Amino acid sequence: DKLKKVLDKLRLKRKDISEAAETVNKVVERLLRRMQKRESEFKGVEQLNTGSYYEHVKISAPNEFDVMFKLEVPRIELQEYYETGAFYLVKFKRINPLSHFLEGEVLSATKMLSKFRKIIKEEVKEIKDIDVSVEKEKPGSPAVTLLIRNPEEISVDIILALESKGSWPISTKEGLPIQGWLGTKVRTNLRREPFYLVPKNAKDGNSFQGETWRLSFSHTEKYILNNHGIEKTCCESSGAKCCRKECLKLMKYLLEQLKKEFQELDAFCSYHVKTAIFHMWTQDPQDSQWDPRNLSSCFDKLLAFFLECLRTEKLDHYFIPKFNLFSQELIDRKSKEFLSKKIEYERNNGFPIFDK
Amino acid sequence: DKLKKVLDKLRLKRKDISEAAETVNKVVERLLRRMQKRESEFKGVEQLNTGSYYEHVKISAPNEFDVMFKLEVPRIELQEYYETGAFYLVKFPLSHFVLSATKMLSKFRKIIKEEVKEIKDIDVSVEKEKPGSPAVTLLIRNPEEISVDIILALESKGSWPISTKEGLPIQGWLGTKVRTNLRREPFYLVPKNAKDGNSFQGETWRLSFSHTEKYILNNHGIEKTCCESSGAKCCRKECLKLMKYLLEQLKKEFQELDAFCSYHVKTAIFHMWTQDPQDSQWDPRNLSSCFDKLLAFFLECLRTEKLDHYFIPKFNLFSQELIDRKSKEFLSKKIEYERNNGFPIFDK
DNA sequence: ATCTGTACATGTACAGAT
DNA sequence: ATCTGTACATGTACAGAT
DNA sequence: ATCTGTACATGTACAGAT
DNA sequence: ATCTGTACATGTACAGAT
Ligand SMILES: Nc1ncnc2c1ncn2[C@@H]1O[C@H](COP(=O)(O)OP(=O)(O)OP(=O)(O)O)[C@@H](O)[C@H]1O
Ligand SMILES: Nc1ncnc2c1ncn2[C@@H]1O[C@H](COP(=O)(O)OP(=O)(O)OP(=O)(O)O)[C@@H](O)[C@H]1O
Ligand SMILES: [Mn+2]
Ligand SMILES: [Mn+2]
Ligand SMILES: [Mn+2]
Ligand SMILES: [Mn+2]
Ligand SMILES: [Zn+2]
Ligand SMILES: [Zn+2]
Repeated sequence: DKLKKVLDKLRLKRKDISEAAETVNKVVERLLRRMQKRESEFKGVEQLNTGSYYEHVKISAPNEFDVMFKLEVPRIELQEYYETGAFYLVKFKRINPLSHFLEGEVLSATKMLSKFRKIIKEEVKEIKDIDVSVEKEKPGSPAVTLLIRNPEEISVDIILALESKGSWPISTKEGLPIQGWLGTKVRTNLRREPFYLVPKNAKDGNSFQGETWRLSFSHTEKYILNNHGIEKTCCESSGAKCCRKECLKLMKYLLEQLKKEFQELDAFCSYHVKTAIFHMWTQDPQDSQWDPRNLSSCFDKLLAFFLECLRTEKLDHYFIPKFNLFSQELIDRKSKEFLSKKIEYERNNGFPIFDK
Repeated sequence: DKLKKVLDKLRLKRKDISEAAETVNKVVERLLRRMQKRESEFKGVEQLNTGSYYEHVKISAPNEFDVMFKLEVPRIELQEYYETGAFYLVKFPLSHFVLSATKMLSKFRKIIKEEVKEIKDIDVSVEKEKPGSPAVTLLIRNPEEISVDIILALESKGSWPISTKEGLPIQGWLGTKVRTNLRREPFYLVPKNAKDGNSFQGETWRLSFSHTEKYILNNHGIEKTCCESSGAKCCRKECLKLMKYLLEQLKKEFQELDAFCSYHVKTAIFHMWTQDPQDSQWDPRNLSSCFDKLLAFFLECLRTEKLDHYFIPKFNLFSQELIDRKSKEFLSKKIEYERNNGFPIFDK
């Protein structure tokens, strides 16, 4: 009940969806068209809509959209970066529009993102009917973020991605453990889909900085979010409703509200909660462990699980098991203890941050 | 217990499967080769394996195989023939054939018979034509008898015909998403060439959904993991095997049952699977109850003379027009007898 | 004349609105 | 409950190119 | 336009364990 | 008797090479 009313506050309004999507699609369509001009290295690039808005778990307002501009790259050869499992160098053994980004067979990610960025910036400059500008580059982002003032503020991340149709890198062999939940045929079919590489684009001063790419499974996450049940009819017009997505929304909202107040939580991001709930859905595969009538305890058990991840410094990437998103290397112990105490506080005082 | 030991004798043998498949594959591949590489009206025909063997519900022996040679055709007007639902005339390479099914099947048939004449490493002949069958049937012996149906099919990529709009009622079982996607696949047309002497029979085709039925057979649970290595086994397929066996044994013994076929059993269990969607209603521990409710369902179909095509709901496979009342009363008696006496026919 | 990248045309699951 | 906008998968038309 | 290579589904067969 | 784990077998989707 208390959580039904939060979900009501979190629910997007069709009026807002409608106006936000009309502008967002106008801009994206025009950027996609510019990428296909004859002399553009990005000709043939294709659009893939991803992220919470297209998974139907975007909360509060429709003000942040994510879209991949993906470019098929055949004859690709990968070299894992330092056994990290998620980061790779991308080699061409064959010698191509991607000429100008090569560095002796090694494909520079920052060179290709820069040219991509400049093209977008020019196309945005020629837009005169909507108030849209290109956000200052953020280190660690693979995105070119548009800031739209459809009066209200809207963010669109244009994510540059390489598309490889070969089999997935062996670092994922043990990843995606959906056999007991969505099953082996789903897993086999999912792993026949392409995998994606986006720029790491850190400026950490480490070797190979501007040539490191990072695996992306947004496409696979979108499928899972929209086909999330062990029963084929879960949340369908002739099936039973589950509360899997509602739990994701509540958890997203807890992290959003806290991050809004506390800059101690800057290392945390919504993908951490998304990852945590993929493990909980794997742990509790049956749709009856996500009955809408048990939203309270379903939310509670996800918090307990997240808390255990924080305290034990262990949140395995769902697709790359050997990659710990909560290792010391990425997030301070003190950053994790701070969030634990804040989560424990909300959990045991009626979630006062939901009332803000 | 009794039903387990029957399923054990119905189970195909891994060696028998290997020897028959490599010979069937030899013949089918050579036939397929001739239809395009040699420039004929069917250049571009593609192979689709169908039916009980490829659905893994073949019983007793790997002695019968069904293959579609499907051919893509665009802008084919589907005029439904006098509300039958399943039968259509086809209008607008294939210049030499209204697209007459009889004229196109006969050339198809002629090509296969020439190729079979040129096969010298396998004992294989072409069965004499059966009016009413869309198949070119091959008889192989190595030395075991194997029969292969080569089914000519037209492939259309448009919306399914309107007579199917209420068909395939899987929404509460496999769901709306599975259904929407299945109906995005092509649909197929195969020859009807009866000798009933009725009106437009020569130029008619019949809808085929063997591709959809294969998917269902192999994606038959309400849970995505049913019958997978990390899910629970159900007994849906074993019930189909048991009802197929009961009919096959009854048909061998009674000529009165010549108008029944295994596709009747297949259709009835599709309705049962829809009536009883939950995998737990097909637990292996309830094999007996499950088989019995299928029997009772099949008997109610006979009693009401009503067995709708799973994809074409206005097409009654049990209409008087197709099976006499007495044939259905006869079958009701034989099934009721086997049922009420522990199935003596299963022990022979 | 035919070919074909682009974009319209069709259908419906999802979920907000009433 | 029904009505209804967006997203998206796949079929098809055709201005402009060959 | 054709065909092999790959991965893992669907099966059968059976020893050891329960 | 069933369950489990390994071996053995064929069928099928599709990437990539020719
Ligand atoms: N650190 C990351 N590692 C891997 N994939 C990520 C990461 N951050 C984001 N992604 C991918 O990019 C998508 C979009 O990122 P974003 O941060 O917008 O979150 P979201 O899932 O869309 O949710 P929200 O924007 O509502 O907070 C994610 O859904 C995920 O697929
Ligand atoms: N009357 C029919 N109407 C529609 N489709 C049919 C009909 N008869 C057969 N088929 C299709 O053709 C396939 C081959 O039919 P066939 O008679 O060989 O039986 P089967 O299902 O393969 O089983 P079995 O041969 O083991 O008895 C069927 O599985 C079905 O898809
Ligand atoms: Mn987002
Ligand atoms: Mn984003
Ligand atoms: Mn058959
Ligand atoms: Mn047959
Ligand atoms: Zn659900
Ligand atoms: Zn099953």
